[PDB]
Amino acid sequence: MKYFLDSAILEEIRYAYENWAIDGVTTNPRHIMNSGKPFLTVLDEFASEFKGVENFPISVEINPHLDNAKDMVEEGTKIAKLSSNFVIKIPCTEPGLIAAKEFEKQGISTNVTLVFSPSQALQPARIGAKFVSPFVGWKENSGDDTTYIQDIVNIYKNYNYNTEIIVAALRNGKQIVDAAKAGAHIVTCGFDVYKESFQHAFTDYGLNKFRNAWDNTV
Amino acid sequence: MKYFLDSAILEEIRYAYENWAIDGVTTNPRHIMNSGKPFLTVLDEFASEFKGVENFPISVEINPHLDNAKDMVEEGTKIAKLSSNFVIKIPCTEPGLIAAKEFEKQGISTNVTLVFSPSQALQPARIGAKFVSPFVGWKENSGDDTTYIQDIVNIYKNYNYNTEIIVAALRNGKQIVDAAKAGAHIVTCGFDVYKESFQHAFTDYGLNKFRNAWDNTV
Amino acid sequence: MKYFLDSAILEEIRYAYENWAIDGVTTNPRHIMNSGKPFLTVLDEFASEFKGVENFPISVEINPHLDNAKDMVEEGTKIAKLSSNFVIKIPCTEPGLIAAKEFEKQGISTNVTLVFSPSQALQPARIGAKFVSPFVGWKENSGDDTTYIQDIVNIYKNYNYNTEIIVAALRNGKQIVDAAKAGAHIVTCGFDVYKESFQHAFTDYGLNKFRNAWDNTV
Amino acid sequence: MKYFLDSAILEEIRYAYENWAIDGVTTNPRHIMNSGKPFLTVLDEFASEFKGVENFPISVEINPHLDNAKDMVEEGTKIAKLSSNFVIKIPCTEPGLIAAKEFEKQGISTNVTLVFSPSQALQPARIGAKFVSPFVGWKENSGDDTTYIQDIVNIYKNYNYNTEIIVAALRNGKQIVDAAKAGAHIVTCGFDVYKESFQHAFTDYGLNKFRNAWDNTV
Amino acid sequence: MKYFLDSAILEEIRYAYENWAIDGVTTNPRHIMNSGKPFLTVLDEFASEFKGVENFPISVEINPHLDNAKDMVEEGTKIAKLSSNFVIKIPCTEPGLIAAKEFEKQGISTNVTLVFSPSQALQPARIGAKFVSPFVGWKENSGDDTTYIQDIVNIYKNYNYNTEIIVAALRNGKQIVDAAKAGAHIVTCGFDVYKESFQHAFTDYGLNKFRNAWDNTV
Amino acid sequence: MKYFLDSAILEEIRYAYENWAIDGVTTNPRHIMNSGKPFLTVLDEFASEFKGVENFPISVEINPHLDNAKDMVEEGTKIAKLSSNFVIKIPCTEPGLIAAKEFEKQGISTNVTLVFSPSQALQPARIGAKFVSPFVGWKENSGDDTTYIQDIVNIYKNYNYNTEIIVAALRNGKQIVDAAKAGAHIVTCGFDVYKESFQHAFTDYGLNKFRNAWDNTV
Amino acid sequence: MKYFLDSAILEEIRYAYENWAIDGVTTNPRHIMNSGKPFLTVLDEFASEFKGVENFPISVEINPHLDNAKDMVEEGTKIAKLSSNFVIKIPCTEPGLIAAKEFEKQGISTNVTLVFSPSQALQPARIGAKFVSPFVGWKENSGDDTTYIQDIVNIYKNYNYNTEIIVAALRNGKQIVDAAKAGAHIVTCGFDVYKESFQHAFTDYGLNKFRNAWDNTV
Amino acid sequence: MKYFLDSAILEEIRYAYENWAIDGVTTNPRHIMNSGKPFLTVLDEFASEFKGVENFPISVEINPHLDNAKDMVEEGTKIAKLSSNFVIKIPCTEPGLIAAKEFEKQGISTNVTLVFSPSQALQPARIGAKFVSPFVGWKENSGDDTTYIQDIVNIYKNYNYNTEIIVAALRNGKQIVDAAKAGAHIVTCGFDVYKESFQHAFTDYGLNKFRNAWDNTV
Amino acid sequence: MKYFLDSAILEEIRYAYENWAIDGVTTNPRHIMNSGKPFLTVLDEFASEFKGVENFPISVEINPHLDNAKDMVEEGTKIAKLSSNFVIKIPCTEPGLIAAKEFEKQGISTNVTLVFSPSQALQPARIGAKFVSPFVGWKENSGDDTTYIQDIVNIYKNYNYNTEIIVAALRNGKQIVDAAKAGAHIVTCGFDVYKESFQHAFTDYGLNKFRNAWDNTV
Repeated sequence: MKYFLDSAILEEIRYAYENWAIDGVTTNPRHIMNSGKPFLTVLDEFASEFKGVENFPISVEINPHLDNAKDMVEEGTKIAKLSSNFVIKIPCTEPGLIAAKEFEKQGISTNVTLVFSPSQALQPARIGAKFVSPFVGWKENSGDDTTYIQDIVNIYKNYNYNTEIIVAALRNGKQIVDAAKAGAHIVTCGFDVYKESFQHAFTDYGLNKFRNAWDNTV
Repeated sequence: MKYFLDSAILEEIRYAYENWAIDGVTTNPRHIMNSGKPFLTVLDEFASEFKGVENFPISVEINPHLDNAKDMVEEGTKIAKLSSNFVIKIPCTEPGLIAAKEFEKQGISTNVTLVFSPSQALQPARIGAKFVSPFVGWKENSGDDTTYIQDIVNIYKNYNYNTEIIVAALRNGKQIVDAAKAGAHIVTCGFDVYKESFQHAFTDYGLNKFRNAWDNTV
Repeated sequence: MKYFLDSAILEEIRYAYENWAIDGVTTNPRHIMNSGKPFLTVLDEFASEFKGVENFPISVEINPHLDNAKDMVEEGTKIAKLSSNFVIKIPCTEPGLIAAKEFEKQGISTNVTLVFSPSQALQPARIGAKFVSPFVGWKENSGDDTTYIQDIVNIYKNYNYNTEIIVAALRNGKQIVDAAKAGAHIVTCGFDVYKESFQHAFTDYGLNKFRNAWDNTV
Repeated sequence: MKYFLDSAILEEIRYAYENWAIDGVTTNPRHIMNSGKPFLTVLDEFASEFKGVENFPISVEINPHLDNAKDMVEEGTKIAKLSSNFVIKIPCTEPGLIAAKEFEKQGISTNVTLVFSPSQALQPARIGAKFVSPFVGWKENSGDDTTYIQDIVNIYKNYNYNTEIIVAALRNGKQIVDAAKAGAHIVTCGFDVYKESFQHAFTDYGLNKFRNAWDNTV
Repeated sequence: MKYFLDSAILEEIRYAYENWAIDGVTTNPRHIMNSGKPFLTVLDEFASEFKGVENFPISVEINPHLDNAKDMVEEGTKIAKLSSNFVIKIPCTEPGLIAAKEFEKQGISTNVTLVFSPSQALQPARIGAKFVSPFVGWKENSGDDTTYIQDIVNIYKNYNYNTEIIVAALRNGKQIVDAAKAGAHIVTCGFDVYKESFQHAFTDYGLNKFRNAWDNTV
Repeated sequence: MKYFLDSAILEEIRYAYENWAIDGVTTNPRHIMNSGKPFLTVLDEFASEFKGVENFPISVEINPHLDNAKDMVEEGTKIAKLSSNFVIKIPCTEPGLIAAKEFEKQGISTNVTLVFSPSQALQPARIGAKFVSPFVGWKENSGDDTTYIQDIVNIYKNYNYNTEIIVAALRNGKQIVDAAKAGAHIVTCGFDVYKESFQHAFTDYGLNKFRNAWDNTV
Repeated sequence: MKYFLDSAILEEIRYAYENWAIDGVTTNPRHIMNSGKPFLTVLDEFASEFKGVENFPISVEINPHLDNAKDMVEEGTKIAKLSSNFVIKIPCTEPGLIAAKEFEKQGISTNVTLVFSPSQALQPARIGAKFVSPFVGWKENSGDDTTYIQDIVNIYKNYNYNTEIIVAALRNGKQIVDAAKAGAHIVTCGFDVYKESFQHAFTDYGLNKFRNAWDNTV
Repeated sequence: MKYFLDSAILEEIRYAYENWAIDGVTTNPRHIMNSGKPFLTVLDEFASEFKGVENFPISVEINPHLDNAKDMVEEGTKIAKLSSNFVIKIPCTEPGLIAAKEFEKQGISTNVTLVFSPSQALQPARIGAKFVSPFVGWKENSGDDTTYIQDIVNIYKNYNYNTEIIVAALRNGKQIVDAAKAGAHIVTCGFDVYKESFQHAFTDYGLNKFRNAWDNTV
Repeated sequence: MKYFLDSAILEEIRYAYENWAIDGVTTNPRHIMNSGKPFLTVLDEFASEFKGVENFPISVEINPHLDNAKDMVEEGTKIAKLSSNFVIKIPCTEPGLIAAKEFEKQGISTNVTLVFSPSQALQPARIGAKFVSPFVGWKENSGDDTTYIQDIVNIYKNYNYNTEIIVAALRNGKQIVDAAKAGAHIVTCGFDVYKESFQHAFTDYGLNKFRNAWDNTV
């Protein structure tokens, strides 16, 4: 399973890469907004930080106001020319799946994002998208279940698709264990979701019992 | 999974082929009727539109009044001589499965249509039909379930049959996700069923949140 | 099970009431639009057609542009004063569930519509809404499953709620059989969905066999 | 469970009533055809045979060529006036469910027959039909499963319907055990299906072992 | 659950009644054969042993060569006149279910035996048999499973039948636990099957551990 | 899946071979009886009809009165010398499984028939029988289920047995779909069971809709 | 659910009764051995400690060497005369179930212990034992599962038995949660099994987070 | 599946080897006791009967009183030197699994018997025992289920163990079908369990129908 | 399956290695405390006892008070230099998974212990830990289930991880059978848990029956 840091903060991207062995980084217009830095700045920093690093995908969403596939291809071609690690993130919309097919034909890796059904996930796979990001957290906040994730994993496998599934909007380590149990390729999560997922109360209860024993021993 | 456009309109066949990457086109006497054009005209246009295109099957149903396998073989041989992309569609009837066996022996690809049970689907497979079209929508309109589709997929697989299953009469993207979850080879659907299957409300709710963030960012 | 005609056409409402024993009528801004008649006209006709008829609920949606619960209560109080059979249909929105609670406190029957999750269905029940309309067809068109309907039925039953569930956006008789198998109180469907649900090919195949026998008999 | 003899032969109806305790008799235009006697004759014999017998329903199908509910009501009123044991059998068709509602309103018991889906079974229940006959054998002969029978039983029970389900077209005692396991009220079967259902090879193997023991005993 | 001793030996019937609280006794032509005593003798002893005992059913099979219901009714009426505890055991055969219906109409308790299917068990219930004995051991010896027992229990319960099910041919206490888990009313077993069913190795292993402790204690 | 015609009539064997592509023919003493022709005559006709045809097994049962394995081997050796397509059918009896082992050792193909349990099916496999015929229809007529067929298929597969399973006594196309869903190698059925299995009412309802469209089209 | 302390130490019986609200106390020859006190002494202390306490059962096992039901009845009558809270514990053995039936007939409450199967549990219920103790821990130590406990609970319930089930040999709180999920009446456990069952690491992790907050608050 | 005759009688071992193709023979101190012949005699006969026969394992249990692994190795080495077909049967006890490890290291095939849990079966596999005999009948006689057999088969398979599982204490052909459905390698049964497993009542009912037809045929 | 002795006592490690074929030894600060010997002494003895033994992993936990990954790497490098059989055991904590990644990069085998969730188990696998020890007993003592073990096994397998799972805190042989049924690589248990797992009461009951037979035999 790959662990992609869903963050636009380079202090958290640097830490997770050196200590948690993250395999990539995903960003959205909301994360770059919370960065405080301007978009092009965040990109320049990400391009230099991982200049040589190979096999480190950095998903970067194009202008969300774009409505024409041709305007999404001109904007994503420019962003993709800034670093070989950059993967253009395109919304699962009529003009975003037409633009993702043209991009993939020109050899520009694309991450069809905002997919909330297995029918919206199959077309990105039929056009050779490098990544497809099915969202979980958003649907749950509205009281909807998310075992459409297993369907996408099973469909992708049954039809031998190379598109890698990035379960997104993950909020806890139990949802990371649900994606892993399904067979999802990658899971994108914030720095704190990953930190807490590596911590249990019984590990602290157990370490106190072992610390008491060590002390009562020569 | 293959996406065959269930349409006889060449404006929708041209669009779906260039933007959605459809893998084929299926037609029935009802779709050619709604075309407005005469049958032979629709065929001439389809033959020229995809003259060179290879691996683009165009299922064309013969006279539905035909009742003798010999009259169905003389009519389907003529239609098949109009284009190498044409696949003769024959009803699953005593004289339609005798005519589909003779056709397949002469090397004319056949699509045994109007199959509504796994027992009606097995004979088309025992005679080497190129395609078998199990219908879903019709049975549902009368209050009948359609998990006989999984049976056909499982039987075809267990006995290593080459016949490709084309789930037909699909009306929504959830039925396209049911066919994909079963392992069906192809799904034939109208242009609008495919368009809506690529669209979700949460993609629009998500694009508004990302459009607000992009705006509140330098 | 109750059969509510999802139509604003009084030729279809009159027929279904006299021949199919419909138990009510649901309408939305889209059905009144397709009526061709102006809204207030459709209402006057519905009010006179069922002037005396008791226990015949006629769900009528208020202005969809309304955004304040107070503006939705002033508009729905006026519509409700036009007939005792009228049930104000309100969208499941913050200001639509505040307006549905005030309406129900004043004794005006309300039908909280556009519910697409069991969490959105529970609040309408916690405020004493007369009806809650969970939509099926829309979610399916986008490739989403709808067994959240059983959850709502089970929750409503477990907590002894009086709110009656009206499964909406039904498109076939198999979806009417799914709602009945779940235990939904009412199912709202168009005139043609109900007509086809009462017809099977095997009834026609069987009637031909019985018509041949009757003829070969004195 | 009730055992209704699906026969128009009075030698088999007389035997089954005196030895098997049949609870009723169902007939169709095909069984009266195989009787050899003319229809009105079969009816006169059935009317006299069970003149006084109470609680012995005798389902009799009206002219299968009838297409108007008014012509089906004039024909079934005449047949019903021939004996108080006669139950008018009407096909599940638009004009047959309109005629079954008028009949039930006039107090004439009706058996809505040729039902092959749970959606076609629910309307007969919504109009107060005395009996609804879901067919099994016919659908199976075409390779279709029949666990729509459990759905009808469950729906009827969930909504407290009084209509009694008569599983029809039964061909073996295992299908009688399937109907009983579902909770069907009545099962209609031919004389030979009932005879064989009461016989097992292990009963004969066991009776030979007990006959040998009896002989080797004083 | 009732425990009926499947034996014709009065040393085992006397012991099981005073120590195991057996609720009845079932016999077959094979058990009376192994008794060594002549049939009428075994009956006289059983009649005197339980002369006053009430609610102690003693199932006694009539001549297994009998083939006419009238000859089975004359033979079973004589046997039934020998003791009020005697229950005539009749094979599940055409002439044995006709004879069991006449017997039950005259108030003579009957135990329709040699039933090996749930279809053969339903008719005995439709005629008011006091007991129905579904056999298990015989079918298993030939490699057949026996979860038709649960079907009979469920059918009997669903249709509120008073007939009590006596699971017969039981050979081990696990088959007694299978009948109890199903809900069977009575289980008939040989003396040794009951003795071993009350004994476990872990009870002896446990009693040795408790005997060692008792000894190492004042 | 192989389709073996369970018939001794050469008009039906000739038709099914030329139009349905039957893969073999099974016969029993009852089918040769209904042929009207004497046994040796039926055999001579079958031997000439398929003189050269290879891979066309013709199962022929030996004298059913035979009780010694040596008398069954002398009778089946003679029948097998009449044609290379003939497969000696032997009953699953002590002397029939001893005779089937000797036959298979001499290279005479055998079809161990009348198998009604998975324990009776395993021995035929342990002796290298070419075919094992588990019967379904007979057990069902007595109210018994038949999912012992899946057990035999699973056992045969788990232990890599070459014996081919011929599900016999099939009466409908749903039982042919049950055998195919299990993984049975061959299914033997009468000519009419195969004809009806290839026909559905919805194919006729669909062909009428397509015939109306063709007519309303130039 | 009742919580019976499986202990013969009165410091732990006194604590659990005043702080955990134990509903009873079970003892075995092994627990009295580990008490250090002589048996009769432990009994005198238990008799005085709960002299007046009503509804506080104190299970006390008789001499484990006893082999005759008459010697077990003379020993258990004496022990039962020492306190009205004492319940004679008898092993599930031929002579222990004969002695438990005589005891229950004289009105002396009995706890048939060392039961390791649902067949050994049913007889104690057929003789009116006050308690039946199915052991879990012992069987598990040898690698055996224990979902025979649910069978006993279900059987007891299906046949309306008053005998109360005391799941014994419990070693952890997950086994206490398994007995409660099954529906067992009582669970007997050692003092430490109960203490740890009331403690979780996440309660300590949570109390540290709440202790930090309380401190950073006025 | 292998069929090992659980017998010490050479008339039954000779018959089963020549007619049923048994693949081996298992014996226990109880079967040699019932032989009537002295142990060493039974061994001499078995050694000569199968002197040359290869791949015919003959399991022979050593002195059951042995308590030291060294005394079990000296006794089993002597027995193993009497024939190359002999496989030393050792009980699953601390000193029997230490002796089975030493035996297997010296190349003496061992059959660790009296295994009644999957935990007792895993150690025999961890030491390279040639055979492990999990007992079924004994546990069932005490009311215990035996689906620990599937666990052993699954564990053995998951960890690629070569030890062959011999399901023992089998009493009917349904238990032979349970072992085969699990995937057990061998099943050991008495001569009569195997004979009855090859016989069904429906084979005799079917042979009577075929004998009547043969007679009514020229 | 590997059997690792969870003990720091060399009398039990020596016995289990020579008689039970243990494949390794795991220790924790609590086991070294109960050893009585000082830590460095236990290590020197373990280093000499298995000086040459290859493939015998000896898991040794570092100072439990360590809180910095750099202090855990300096302490575990020293311990690892004492023997090539030693595997540094590190707690699943932020600084323990950073230290386990550095250790594994330097070629020092690590056993990430105190893992109580499948999310805490995945990171140890993403950093190439040699072993991951998921604890069972502790969670159960607090009333928590442990089928997160199957999740870890399935995740490890789905993503082809080489990390070997050591199910720890095992207290009975049924928990050893649960780990084996899941597919866990190793199970660590105390000497007594392993001894009892190899013993069953039915083996002693069976050995008494075989000892009685041997005696009644020449």
